[PDB]
Amino acid sequence: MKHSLPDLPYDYGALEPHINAQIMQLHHSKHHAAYVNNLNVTEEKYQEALAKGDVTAQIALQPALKFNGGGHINHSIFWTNLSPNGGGEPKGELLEAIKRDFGSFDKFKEKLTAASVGVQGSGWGWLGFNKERGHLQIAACPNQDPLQGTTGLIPLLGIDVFEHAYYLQYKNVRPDYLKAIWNVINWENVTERYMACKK
Amino acid sequence: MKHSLPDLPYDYGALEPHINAQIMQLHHSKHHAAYVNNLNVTEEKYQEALAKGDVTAQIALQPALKFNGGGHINHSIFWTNLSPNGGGEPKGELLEAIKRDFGSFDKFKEKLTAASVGVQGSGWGWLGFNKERGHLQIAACPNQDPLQGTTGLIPLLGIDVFEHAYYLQYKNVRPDYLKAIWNVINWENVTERYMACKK
Amino acid sequence: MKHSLPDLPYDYGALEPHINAQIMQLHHSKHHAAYVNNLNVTEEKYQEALAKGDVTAQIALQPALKFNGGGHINHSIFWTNLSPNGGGEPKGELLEAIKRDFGSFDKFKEKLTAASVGVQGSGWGWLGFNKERGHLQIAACPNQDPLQGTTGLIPLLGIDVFEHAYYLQYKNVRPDYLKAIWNVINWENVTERYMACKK
Amino acid sequence: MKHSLPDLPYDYGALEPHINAQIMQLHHSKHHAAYVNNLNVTEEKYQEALAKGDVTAQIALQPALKFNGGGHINHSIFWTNLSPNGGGEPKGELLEAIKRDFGSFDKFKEKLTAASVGVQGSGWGWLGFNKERGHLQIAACPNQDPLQGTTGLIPLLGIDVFEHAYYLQYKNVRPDYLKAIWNVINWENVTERYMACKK
Ligand SMILES: [K+]
Ligand SMILES: [K+]
Ligand SMILES: [Mn+2]
Ligand SMILES: [Mn+2]
Ligand SMILES: [Mn+2]
Ligand SMILES: [Mn+2]
Repeated sequence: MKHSLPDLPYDYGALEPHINAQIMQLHHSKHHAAYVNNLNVTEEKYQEALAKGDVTAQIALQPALKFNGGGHINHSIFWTNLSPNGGGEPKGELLEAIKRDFGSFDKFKEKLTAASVGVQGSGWGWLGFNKERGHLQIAACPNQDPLQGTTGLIPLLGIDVFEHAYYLQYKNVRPDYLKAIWNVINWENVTERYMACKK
Repeated sequence: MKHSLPDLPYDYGALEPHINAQIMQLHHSKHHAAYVNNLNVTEEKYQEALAKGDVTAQIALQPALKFNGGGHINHSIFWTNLSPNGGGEPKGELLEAIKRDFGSFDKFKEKLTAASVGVQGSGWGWLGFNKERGHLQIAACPNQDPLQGTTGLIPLLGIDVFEHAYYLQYKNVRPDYLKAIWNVINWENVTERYMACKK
Repeated sequence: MKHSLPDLPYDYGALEPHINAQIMQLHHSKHHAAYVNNLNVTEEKYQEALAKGDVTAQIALQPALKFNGGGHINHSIFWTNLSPNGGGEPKGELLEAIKRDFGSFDKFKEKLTAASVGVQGSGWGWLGFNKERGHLQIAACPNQDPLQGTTGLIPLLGIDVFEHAYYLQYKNVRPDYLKAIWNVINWENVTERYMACKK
Repeated sequence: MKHSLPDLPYDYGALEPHINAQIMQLHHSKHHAAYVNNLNVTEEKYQEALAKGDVTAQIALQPALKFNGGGHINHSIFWTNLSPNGGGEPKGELLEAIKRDFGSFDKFKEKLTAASVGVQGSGWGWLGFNKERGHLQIAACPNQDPLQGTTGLIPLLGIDVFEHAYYLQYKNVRPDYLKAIWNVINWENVTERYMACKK
């Protein structure tokens, strides 16, 4: 069973002017394509090392597995977290959870923006669900370290703050990118992920 | 005593076509300027925390100090490591050390390229001098972690592989950037740093 | 400011049989004494580095500062978290918060035990207060990384799971140490720290 | 492949008085046994995750795999690095390499001691062989991070500085443990590992 690059759910220019078409095409067709391919190569090497009991080889593969596997995990969620139909505020139970856990939607936006801008180097800001506590939680992750695999939190909304996610359009001004991306957040998808967490 | 942003030793377009003028101007006047300012802010906070014996505050400042202080250290070296008069091969004792420690100049280039391309996320590749062993050594550093402060090796030549160092021109293809940068390496400066290591 | 080794709030054997006297004496008079001594030396080197603008030296000193400074922070709290008059359950608002945030006192004990037993290598388990969220939160920290300095959470109760905290008595069986330590938790002190977090 | 706890090449008391029998028995029959048991369980979970394409599970298993897998790697080498017939100095080409790369045997001992005493928290000191450079190299590793899997260096001689390696006998005084262990270094084994590195 081989991982595959999911198609983007919209056209490359569908998020303009907030994220331009050149970024979207590079981010999906170059960056994510590389994560998927490198992940499949690493998984095959890991299976061979596992069959031989070569623990040294398994451990040597860990950085590539986490970076490319995390890349596949994170970007697969990210594309569904964005939409030309996005923006605005969520509704229903997700909005009530946001108000309850963060005070208000705007306070939530400030907290997730702060986590995202606060990443030094490459990384991600996340809104997650803490299954044990039964409430929302914000965390930042370094590089491609994925949220569920490294924290146990269920990913609801992720913000990529690798420079390749914004640099062509916003250059060094990452806060301008964070300002723009709220306009294309697919709250329908974040709600779907949130409702799946509760039963 | 306040750290200051050093002027670039050449014009913004002096490294074209290998690194374009837009990158050089952003890299120096935006990125490095921010490292210097954030470093001075962090040092002042650290002095206040030290005077109060607030160890919690000192430790909370460590990520900003290492990232921005390392940024200042690394980029101050980087600008002198590049030159419109660069390229080619070093001469004299540095060239002999390279041949002795790495086999050949081309083998050295392969090793430093591999360390630089191998950085997952943001970071730097370095040629350093090991004072204890009295020979050259290649290392990679994550994010802005500076070479001497984190490994003890004396920096001779650094390659910035943060995406902001290349993305506008080379997009995702970091190996194309590594290929181009050999044309502007200031071997006169790397030789100066190397000869200072020996006495 | 010259940090000092705090006097223990009880004699070394006051926590027997749950933590034996030899451990308490070594832990305070050798391990914590070393954190304090190393912290003072490192702080003096940082004052010198700041006066010279030596950023390389500041960064090279960071691991010693975090390990010994964190050691001083963590153990100063730890001694006050324990008492010969301790054990049992908290009362009042802290007990209500524990039931609310973790389900029950017994479930809280399972969660903090699991976090503490789960540390691979040296580290700490913590019950903290999240000031932003206004509720309790459990976290683990590697090595001596202090809770507030690295996470912002306010420490309420810490469990040292460095091997020196238990090995002489419990050897490799860290779970037996975790079970025993509940008998000497100073819930009066933890309640004080919790009430200080609220207006 | 089901990993197994290797038999010790000697009885638990064979390294006395330098490492006492209680430590050796605990270290092998409890600590290393646990690495093996935890490694086999984790490998089975990784086989299941690979079959399902569960990348989140693969990444969540990485800390346990590196800690217990590294533990298995490191301790399997460690037992062979020690002997009741050990101590003294190596001879032949290994001794020549030590004098060449470190100045003298005594200077090498100082460097490996300093690296081992310098580990903050749990970890290992190593003498390794750098295959690319064709010479000896000293490195420290955090926790159970194995030398070859994380650095590419081939392990020749390892010094465990987890507290369980020395605490029962030497308490906090890790330098006394480092001085004593030179009396039981199996230089015959280290020489074998060194000669295997060369054509
Ligand atoms: K009691
Ligand atoms: K002997
Ligand atoms: Mn990305
Ligand atoms: Mn840069
Ligand atoms: Mn301790
Ligand atoms: Mn061990």
